[PDB]
Amino acid sequence: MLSFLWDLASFIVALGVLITVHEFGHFWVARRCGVRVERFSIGFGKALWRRTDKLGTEYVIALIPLGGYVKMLDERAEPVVPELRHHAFNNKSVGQRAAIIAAGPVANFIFAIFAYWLVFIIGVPGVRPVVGEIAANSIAAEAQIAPGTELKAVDGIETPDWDAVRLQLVDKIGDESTTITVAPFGSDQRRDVKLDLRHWAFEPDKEDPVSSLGIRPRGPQIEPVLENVQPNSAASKAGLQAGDRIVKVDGQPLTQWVTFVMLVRDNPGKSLALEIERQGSPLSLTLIPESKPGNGKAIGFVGIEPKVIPLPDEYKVVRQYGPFNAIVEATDKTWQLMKLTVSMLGKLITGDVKLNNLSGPISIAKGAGMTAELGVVYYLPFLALISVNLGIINLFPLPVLDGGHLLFLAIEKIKGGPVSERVQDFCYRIGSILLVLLMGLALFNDF
Ligand SMILES: CNC(=O)[C@H](Cc1ccccc1)NC(=O)[C@H](CC(C)C)[C@H](CSc1cccs1)C(=O)NO
Ligand SMILES: [Zn+2]
Ligand SMILES: [Zn+2]
Repeated sequence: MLSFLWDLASFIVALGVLITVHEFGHFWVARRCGVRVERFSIGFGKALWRRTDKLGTEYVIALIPLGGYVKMLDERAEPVVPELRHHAFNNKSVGQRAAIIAAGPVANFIFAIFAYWLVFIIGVPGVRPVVGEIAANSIAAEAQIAPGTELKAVDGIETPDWDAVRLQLVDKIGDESTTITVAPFGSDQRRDVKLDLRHWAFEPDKEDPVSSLGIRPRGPQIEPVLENVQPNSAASKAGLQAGDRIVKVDGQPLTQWVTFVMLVRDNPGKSLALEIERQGSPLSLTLIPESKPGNGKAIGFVGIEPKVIPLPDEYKVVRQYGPFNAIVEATDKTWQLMKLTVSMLGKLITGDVKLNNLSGPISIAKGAGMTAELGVVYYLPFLALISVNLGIINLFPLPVLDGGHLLFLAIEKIKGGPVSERVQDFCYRIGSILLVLLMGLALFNDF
């Protein structure tokens, strides 16, 4: 309960913000062009929050947060006073109406710029792309890549952190090989290696592209030391205190923490003989894991948070700039994201990216919950990414979207007159049908 509520709240706030910024771009550019905005609907369905401005503009918050619109003044929808005729949308030039229509996606892009600028002003952390472990017989193992190597670039594009590395790796789906400029950590002697991607197969929704290459990044190391023990837990009833060191679990010494994790998760109820050390004194204990609700089966909990040692700050990057520099870098980052979304849609259409791994609203909500839990410096880039996505999928040439408006408007500009009398209407309805079908298919592949 306490988790799903946070997820839904973060999802609703993210939606609200993005809808508001798109419709605000629409409304601002429209009002500046000289037309009169009537309704500023943020959401679909029955309205809940209606307010009226002095200029007659009605701001409306509805209940279905999966969209929104801006109702313009048009002679093709209501009878207009002879003086308000030039305040109508249809009585404007093709260029003005095209700008008013394109304002929305441009508003989303500008919101992404602003989010990344605010993040750069406040600063976003990051880890250097340094390999810690290499899985044998993998993509990177066969390319003469040794542990302790700092990735410098992917196909020439700079990769200062693991995030940019994954961002460039996902852009190589469908390719048979890729080129990575690497260097040992410390020495700036660059070297171009080539990863073979012919038999490469991974789901971007389920698999980390770094691990898909058999690469583990160097991160904070978990050590078999108890940081704190929650009260009224299995470890608390087992006699474990803060600062204890798990040495032996069921006869064999404890080498990794994932071993203890799997032993607690796959063995609920059954005892575990723990030989530990407390203040240099060896002790024996019997840990009986509980059985809290899990996914797929019954998982076991003990209430132990291990002690993690963060990797040295040598593998840390601070990405904060000054105001003007932050503006420049945010523009560059959002342009990169736009080009990457273009290439990703191209990959999905060309036939090498399955549509079943698409971002579904429940997955979007879980990601929003996780990000909002992580803080603001993570929630803002998430909002910027989803804003770029929304702005770029609405500029898609389809009758009901802003892009279809721009398309029919350009055809009117060339032809000298609106495309269709009612020949459009049968596409106006079919586009809404296709949008509802796409929404349903996206919701179903998420489930
Ligand atoms: C989550 N909904 C969307 O992303 C749809 C397009 C879509 C539908 C289904 C699947 C994928 C994309 N876009 C919009 O709702 C735009 C609103 C922005 C702020 C998101 C909106 C589209 S117009 C209208 C459609 C129905 C009544 S009014 C717009 O352009 N206002 O200026
Ligand atoms: Zn006037
Ligand atoms: Zn729009």
